Amino acid sequence: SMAELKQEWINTAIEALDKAYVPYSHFPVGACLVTESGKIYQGINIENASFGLTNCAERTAFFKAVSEGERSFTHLVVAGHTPDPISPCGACRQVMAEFCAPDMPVTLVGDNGVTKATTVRELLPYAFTEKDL
Amino acid sequence: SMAELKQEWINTAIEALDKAYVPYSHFPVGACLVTESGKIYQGINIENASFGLTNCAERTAFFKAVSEGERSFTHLVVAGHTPDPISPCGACRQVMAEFCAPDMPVTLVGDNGVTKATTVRELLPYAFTEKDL
Amino acid sequence: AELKQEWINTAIEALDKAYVPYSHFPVGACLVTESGKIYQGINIENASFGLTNCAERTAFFKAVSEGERSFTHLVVAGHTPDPISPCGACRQVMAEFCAPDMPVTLVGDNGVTKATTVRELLPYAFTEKDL
Amino acid sequence: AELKQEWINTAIEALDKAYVPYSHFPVGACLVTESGKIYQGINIENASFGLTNCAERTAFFKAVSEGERSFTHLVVAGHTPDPISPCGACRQVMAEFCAPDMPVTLVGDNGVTKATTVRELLPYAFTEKDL
Ligand SMILES: O=c1ccn([C@@H]2O[C@H](CO)[C@@H](O)C2(F)F)c(=O)[nH]1
Ligand SMILES: O=c1ccn([C@@H]2O[C@H](CO)[C@@H](O)C2(F)F)c(=O)[nH]1
Ligand SMILES: O=c1ccn([C@@H]2O[C@H](CO)[C@@H](O)C2(F)F)c(=O)[nH]1
Ligand SMILES: O=c1ccn([C@@H]2O[C@H](CO)[C@@H](O)C2(F)F)c(=O)[nH]1
Ligand SMILES: [Zn+2]
Ligand SMILES: [Zn+2]
Ligand SMILES: [Zn+2]
Ligand SMILES: [Zn+2]
Repeated sequence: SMAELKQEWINTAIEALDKAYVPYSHFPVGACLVTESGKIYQGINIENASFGLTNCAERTAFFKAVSEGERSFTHLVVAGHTPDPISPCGACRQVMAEFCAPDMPVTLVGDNGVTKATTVRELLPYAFTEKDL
Repeated sequence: SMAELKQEWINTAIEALDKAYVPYSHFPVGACLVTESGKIYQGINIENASFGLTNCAERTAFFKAVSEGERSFTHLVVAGHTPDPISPCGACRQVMAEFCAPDMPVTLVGDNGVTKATTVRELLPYAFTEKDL
Repeated sequence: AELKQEWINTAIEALDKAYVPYSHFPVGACLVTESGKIYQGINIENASFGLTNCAERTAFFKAVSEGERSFTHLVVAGHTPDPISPCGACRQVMAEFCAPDMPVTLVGDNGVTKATTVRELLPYAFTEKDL
Repeated sequence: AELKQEWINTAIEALDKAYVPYSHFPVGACLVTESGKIYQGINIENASFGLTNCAERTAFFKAVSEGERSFTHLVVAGHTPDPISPCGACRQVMAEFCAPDMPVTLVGDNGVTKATTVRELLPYAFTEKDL
């Protein structure tokens, strides 16, 4: 079922918290990006001594997937060690809008099983696109 | 009046379109960031041969203002040569959320006088903050 | 410095796989670990140009996400008359994860190449030591 | 290379002005134009670390937004035992707007300094030539 699959994706994103490279913030974030073909891509945040070159977990998952030729995504899970479900930052929301349909579901996870259901469009309303370039 | 001030800010953002450094996209964006003290900061997008080091007009305005000690913002105008009012990208929305109140008004401008009224919260719902760091 | 044709092939083959709808300027990377495992990178652009990710960083983000921490070589290729140059942001990510002396091979069109290292590309590198 | 105390003062004074609630690691910059006009930079962090902007880039974004295109010197200061090092991203922005030979002065605590140039900090610099 869709709910049982979502729990395996949640597990993938939560396990990513243990793989994060965060020696400066000590704030791990995990992601599970799911393709239309069923393949999952796990993302971690990856920091840099120069903070601005840090890459978020959500973007790591997209860059992994897109590098393998993936262009059709059906779900994204993001997890954090947070009392409420973790929130993707605006930069990640913009990468999500580049590759995903507006109505693609996004599940946000925090500690102690808390979750929030949303979509790409709800996280980034009136999204900037390539339309006018 | 608030509406007459908003038109001077709109003019500032539109004039910024002529100052943009966009030799690669040729897509200028202008910004007018207004402080509680009445001071305005004009932003332009500034590209780099390595595209990822490009800085948006909205962020240029914030970096100018914050570098002068500004921490209290009351309005942001963003303008583009676009048929509908220009949309700030997610990265800019995240910088807006760092420094602005959720309900701070944002005016988006396109060509031929088209405008859209919104706020920091509406552009970036459920915003990620420093709360859990 | 050792240079395997597989590594060159990995970086050049990536040129056809890049996500570059805005620049049409593909960049390819092959990042090699101590075990010999290879990670291919492509540049991945965004309608907001400043969210673009370079091929070199894509390769590092892939490898680091799989737990790799020991790198022995990086090949970078472009469709360029001289060997392609990694940008400064990529050089800083390379310095995060690689030894100063780790070899780097830069490739352009028609077989032009240039051999260098992490330290030569980023002298007097900024590190975390004073944070 | 000419070095004015005003420029050093501008970069060091910026250390007290930085927006660094996450690292508490301030960086200051003084960017000088041909006309002698100076632009002060600070690093400006973000709760999402990857949206942080460096002091060097803040100075360039300020100057370029005011129409400046001719730069003659960059001073960068940190509270560091050795002169602070610009990160690779900053070096790439410097290469966008500065001559290869434009002088750069790096400053640390207790008056330690190091003189360099844009080209020495970013050898074999990537440019727009093949786009
Ligand atoms: O959307 C987001 C927002 C933040 N993070 C990570 O939080 C830490 C502190 O910023 C950094 O390592 C990070 F990369 F920004 C994500 O992974 N995704
Ligand atoms: O929010 C935004 C989104 C895009 N832009 C600019 O559009 C051009 C094409 O991406 C680039 O120069 C730019 F910087 F990204 C902004 O200025 N602000
Ligand atoms: O070091 C580098 C420098 C540039 N590129 C790519 O060139 C295009 C134009 O900037 C963008 O798509 C890109 F990502 F920045 C790399 O992949 N690596
Ligand atoms: O070149 C550089 C390298 C780092 N910094 C600043 O150091 C802190 C920790 O990375 C961040 O606040 C910062 F912005 F990246 C600069 O200002 N310039
Ligand atoms: Zn993010
Ligand atoms: Zn933006
Ligand atoms: Zn790069
Ligand atoms: Zn920097």
